[PDB]
Amino acid sequence: GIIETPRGAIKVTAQPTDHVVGEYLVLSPQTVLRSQKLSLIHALAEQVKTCTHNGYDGRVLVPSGYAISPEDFQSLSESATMVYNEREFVNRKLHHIAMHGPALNTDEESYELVRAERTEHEYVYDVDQRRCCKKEEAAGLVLVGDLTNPPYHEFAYEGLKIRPACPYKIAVIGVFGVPGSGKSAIIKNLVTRQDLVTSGKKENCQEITTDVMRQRGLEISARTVDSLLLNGCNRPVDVLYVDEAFACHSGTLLALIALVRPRQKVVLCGDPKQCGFFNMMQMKVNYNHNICTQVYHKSISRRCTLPVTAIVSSLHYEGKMRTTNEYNKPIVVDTTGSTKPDPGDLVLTCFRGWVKQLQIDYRGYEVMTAAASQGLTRKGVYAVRQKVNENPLYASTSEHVNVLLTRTEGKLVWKTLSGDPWIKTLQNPPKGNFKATIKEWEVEHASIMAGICS
RNA sequence: UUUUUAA
Ligand SMILES: Nc1ncnc2c1ncn2[C@@H]1O[C@H](COP(=O)(O)OP(=O)(O)O)[C@@H](O)[C@H]1O
Ligand SMILES: [Al+3]
Ligand SMILES: [Cl-]
Ligand SMILES: [Cl-]
Ligand SMILES: [Cl-]
Ligand SMILES: [F-]
Ligand SMILES: [F-]
Ligand SMILES: [F-]
Ligand SMILES: [F-]
Ligand SMILES: [Mg+2]
Repeated sequence: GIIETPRGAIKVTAQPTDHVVGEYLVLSPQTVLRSQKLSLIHALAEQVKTCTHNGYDGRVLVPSGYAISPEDFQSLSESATMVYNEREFVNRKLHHIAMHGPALNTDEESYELVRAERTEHEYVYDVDQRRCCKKEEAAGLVLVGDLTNPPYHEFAYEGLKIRPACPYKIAVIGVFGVPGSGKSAIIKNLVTRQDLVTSGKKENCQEITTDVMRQRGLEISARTVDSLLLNGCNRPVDVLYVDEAFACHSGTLLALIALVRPRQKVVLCGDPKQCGFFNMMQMKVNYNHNICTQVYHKSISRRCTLPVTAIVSSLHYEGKMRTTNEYNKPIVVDTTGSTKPDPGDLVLTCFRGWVKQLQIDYRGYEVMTAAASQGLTRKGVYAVRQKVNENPLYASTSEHVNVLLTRTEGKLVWKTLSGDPWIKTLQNPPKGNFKATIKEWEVEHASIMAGICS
């Protein structure tokens, strides 16, 4: 395609020969690297090849049709590129299993080559089309397993066909800060039926709609970012609220804003120290830029207990995080195992694979991963760890554990095996004065509400 | 059993 640089922006125009998904031009990494005027995303092209050909050489998607600021161009390119390559990656892996057989002894073995008419899986990997589809779209031999059930990677790919390629100019207020500090409370307190609430997290959506109804008697419908990107916005919007905004790449947020076209402003609420977006290819991310025109910070939690605040303040928030919660009972460590969950406890674990056995172990209880719980408040958390090893989700710096510990406003049980390195920190949280007064919180909050409403 | 997420 053609690439221009009208001062001081970048414009890519696709030509009739070009491979295009919606408004995004599909380019090979080398084509990007040959182009001097695309040098602002050469790090992206290099990162695409380093995680594809070595692990063609992948693809780089670029927004076309509009003069875009360089920073937005970078963000939109990187975000759309990750979606495209993740779909290719998953499908290529499935294609490898179907043609070369599974790699033992991995989870590749849990896939089954089956005839499309003899399976009951709703979605299916079609070996002739080289993509995942509904079972009734496939004819003959198909591969069936967890990545095809459902094929999120295909859903996200199809969403690229409607992804905006030109940022929407509007005020973007960021409210960032520590867990439990009232970022989501702001959305629940200010949302009107003329607004749109989105969330980077699915369970957080239901928490919002329920809390707005219970607290303000107002029926709203919060949607995930993915739901909006994958399904569009078919009504005018005054304020766009994005909760758990740091779970999404900046270019995804730009695409969401241009899809919604809010008439007044955008408010992003989030915490970069909690779970973000992961790339299954673990590509180095270069262009997750700040897109806010104003940024406010919250350092005082209302939810998190003193023992938990002491731990995550020290690990993740440079000791600046405090809490107004007076709960200071010790965290219960169970390696024996001497404990059972009480009614109302949220049962949490870091691994999706362990959720199955825990649901059986604790029928009637809420059970989910730490990552899926992000944004929720619970009276008690019953965390279970089935195995102790060097998995990064349980590392000391893990954002997953950060989220897990900060879900409770009171009791926390950590059920694990002896030798769990986390036991030391849990039974001996860092010392310090991590307590704040309610009015310190109120004056911090007032500064943010003054700026949001200004 | 390495984590988001559509209808
Ligand atoms: N005045 C208040 N404003 C906000 N939250 C409050 C207030 N009083 C008590 N809380 C409690 O603090 C918690 C704040 O959590 P939330 O808004 O979900 O935090 P975040 O979205 O910042 O993680 C809620 O469970 C709420 O019940
Ligand atoms: Al929170
Ligand atoms: Cl950190
Ligand atoms: Cl409190
Ligand atoms: Cl106490
Ligand atoms: F939080
Ligand atoms: F939070
Ligand atoms: F939260
Ligand atoms: F939150
Ligand atoms: Mg929240």
